[PDB]
Amino acid sequence: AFTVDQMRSLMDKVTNVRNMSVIAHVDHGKSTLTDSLVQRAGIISAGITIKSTAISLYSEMSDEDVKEIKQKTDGNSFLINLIDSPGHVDFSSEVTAALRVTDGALVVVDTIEGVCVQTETVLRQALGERIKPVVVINKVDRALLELQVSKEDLYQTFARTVESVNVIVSTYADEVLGDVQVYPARGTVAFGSGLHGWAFTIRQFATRYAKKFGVDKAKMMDRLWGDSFFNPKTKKWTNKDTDAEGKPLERAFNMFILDPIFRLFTAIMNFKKDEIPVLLEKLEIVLKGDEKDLEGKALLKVVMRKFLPAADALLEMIVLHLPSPVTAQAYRAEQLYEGPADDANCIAIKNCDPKADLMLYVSKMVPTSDKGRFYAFGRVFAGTVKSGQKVRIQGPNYVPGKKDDLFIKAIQRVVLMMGRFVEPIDDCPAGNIIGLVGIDQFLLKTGTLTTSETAHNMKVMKFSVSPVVQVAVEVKNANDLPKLVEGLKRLSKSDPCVLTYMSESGEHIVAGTGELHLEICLQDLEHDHAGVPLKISPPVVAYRETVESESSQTALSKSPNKHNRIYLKAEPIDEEVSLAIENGIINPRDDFKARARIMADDYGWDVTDARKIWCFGPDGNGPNLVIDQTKAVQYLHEIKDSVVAAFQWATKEGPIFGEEMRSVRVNILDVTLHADAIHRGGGQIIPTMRRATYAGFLLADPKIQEPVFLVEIQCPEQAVGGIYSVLNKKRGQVVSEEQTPLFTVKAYLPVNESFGFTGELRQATGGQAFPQMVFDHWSTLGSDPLDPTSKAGEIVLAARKRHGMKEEVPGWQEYYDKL
Ligand SMILES: CO[C@H]1[C@@H](O)[C@H](O)[C@H](OC[C@@]23C[C@@H]4[C@H](C)CC[C@H]4[C@@]4(C=O)C[C@@H]2CC(C(C)C)[C@@]34C(=O)O)O[C@@H]1C
Ligand SMILES: Nc1nc2c(ncn2[C@@H]2O[C@H](COP(=O)(O)OP(=O)(O)O)[C@@H](O)[C@H]2O)c(=O)[nH]1
Ligand SMILES: [Mg+2]
Repeated sequence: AFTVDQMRSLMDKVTNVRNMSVIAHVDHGKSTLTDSLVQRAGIISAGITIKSTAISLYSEMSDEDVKEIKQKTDGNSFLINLIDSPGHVDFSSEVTAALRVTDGALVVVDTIEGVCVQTETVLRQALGERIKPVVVINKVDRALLELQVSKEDLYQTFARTVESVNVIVSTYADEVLGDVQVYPARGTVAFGSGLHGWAFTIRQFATRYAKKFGVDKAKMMDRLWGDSFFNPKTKKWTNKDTDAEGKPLERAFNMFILDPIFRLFTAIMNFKKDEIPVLLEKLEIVLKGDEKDLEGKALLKVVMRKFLPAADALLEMIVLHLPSPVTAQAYRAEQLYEGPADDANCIAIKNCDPKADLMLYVSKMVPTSDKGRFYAFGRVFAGTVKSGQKVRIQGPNYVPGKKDDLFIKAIQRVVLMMGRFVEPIDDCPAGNIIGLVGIDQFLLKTGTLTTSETAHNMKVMKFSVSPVVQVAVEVKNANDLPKLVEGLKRLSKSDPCVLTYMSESGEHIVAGTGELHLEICLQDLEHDHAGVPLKISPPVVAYRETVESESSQTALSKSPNKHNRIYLKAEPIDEEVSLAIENGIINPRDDFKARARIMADDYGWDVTDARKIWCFGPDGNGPNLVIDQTKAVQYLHEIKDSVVAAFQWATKEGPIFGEEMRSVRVNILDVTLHADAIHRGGGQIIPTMRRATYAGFLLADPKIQEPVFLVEIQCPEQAVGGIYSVLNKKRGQVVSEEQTPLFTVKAYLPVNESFGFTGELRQATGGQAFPQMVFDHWSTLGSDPLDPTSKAGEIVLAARKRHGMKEEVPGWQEYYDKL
């Protein structure tokens, strides 16, 4: 319990300050460990409440300990800011913001589960902020009580967990920081049980056995970990796990640190009442009062807390190893600062100079009980902030030249953020964490306060600006459609970054910048904008139905009358030609002569075939054609309209599963009609032509084509590797890798492989890659559309079931009428 004066005095010696947080996978004990720290060293002031965002700890080290600190120290008192970090670990920017205001981290790892993805994710983000890590292998009690594990097994488990961790560190830590790996012998690894309240470092044991083995602890802690053995027979320390005779030697870690602990557990839990007093006496543990009566776990919990208080182990690593702001801001300055590295503000950050202009980073806005008011939480990197001080509030889009996001206003009050409470203070110098009241309106989320007109903004969060996340929206009650269509308009108008359009398959699509953005949009659309139950789902992907080769044999079909017959074959239309039709070089209404000259001279077509195209389809202009190759059919001219109409019908609804055809050419080889027009009416010939077309189609090695996106991704070099990793998992294909900004990888990504892509990409690039996608072209899947188990077939079977059609695709024989 300190007074505002004591706190302010503590905050002057930033050399003795430690800004850090606890990194842990859910359930690994992050909470009970901080409760332990708070109960042991928490600080409290000697009716407005807030959400606990940070806690202050106080610690004193012995004069000898302080000498061991490899960094500028002023006295034996230390102020530790334990900063709260979100629990969402998706490489989110909320987490990055929280870490940004810290310099060191206490990483919690489970004895049994070891390092899990969640752990790797926050640690990776932390390393990206040049944060120094220190580890605590937690839940050790489980291995002793539940699993009955042996000393060497426990050792091995510890060593493997430490290795897993230093793999992540060696991979993502900036080489400029040197070796930021963790070493038990150097005291950067603690072992214990946050629930039982005990933990230790090799250092503490070295201190305990140094003055006992007649050796300095520097020598002792190297010997208390890894391959160091003490042969009681020779009384010597060696690095060989066997003696001269070759007999097995027990590792020093097991023999001097684990065994005493193992013996305490075994004796106390088995009620060996004549073995416990001696063991406790030897370890110099003293039970007082009612404690002398405890037994079992109760006695154990109490004995271990006295023998190795947890908080003590943790505070030791924090003070001795985690960097102070002075130490850290020296190598973190440039990243933190967007401006010039030679800039006056950057230098003030490197020096953690309290007399320079203000450079205060706003980490986030915290909820208070002061009727809808949010206090700004952050860290003073340069200068000192004062109550009633005129400062310059610069949002995420501010630039020294423009007046965007700029907001000059006085800071109403500077408060200490102590748990759920606040404490008004007059000022706060560089190196400290602090809360600002009165910044609510001008800043929401991150920002940057300065007292210099030149001041550049501190590292801002990079956010997506492309509608890469999209879903299909539909009313649960058909009659509501009008409100939905209206709601989308209202939604679009209110949000610049939101996009809505109708898909090729007839679904309303709503797309957002990121998953979160899209979620707000859908919530607002459903609740306000449209105000009606909406149904959300992955947009249906549209496909095309084409042929890979000519009909293996003439297609023959007759009319209902059985009097008329059409003979035809289908063949592929070249992509360049389909494209030419789709894009305007070859047009439905152009003069057939000039068009045929182009198709023949420039595209390899036979000019007679070209001069004889009867129509394009579907809709009279699609990339499918009917060419007349008949020789002496008498009443040909009279059935033309029926044939054309049937084609518009056939190309609009393919026989594979009802999708439109594309790149399909149909050659009419011959037609036999009835002499009297009354048996050659459209009602007779339209079905014939459609039936024959479907047959020629199916006889031409049918295939479906899928939509393919052109995806453009901006990101930093070291992250590019994740891009290729994801793409390869999604039938992707790289197109171009260009560039002294970032990189930009361009690739083709099948549309049916893009649902959730944005998520898997941030996950594979540590949230550093930013996707952009636009429809590019159609691609023919080589697999059999009629084989329910091939890639194409699965897609066809899913669409058929979804539409209530029979599963089996009718084969060509179903449309062929034998002579
Ligand atoms: C500017 O934003 C763009 C990009 O997001 C992208 O080009 C997107 O693509 C939409 C699709 C466009 C394709 C062409 C019209 C023909 C095939 C169409 C698609 C159907 O599967 C592929 C993509 C993704 C779609 C379905 C799944 C919605 C498309 C559609 O509109 O149905 O369109 C919007 C407007
Ligand atoms: N056996 C054991 N359980 C623990 C230990 N520390 C925490 N737990 C338990 O693990 C669960 C999650 O703990 P908590 O501190 O909330 O973890 P967090 O959510 O990651 O912060 C709770 O049921 C705890 O009682 C420990 O050292 N040993
Ligand atoms: Mg917790």
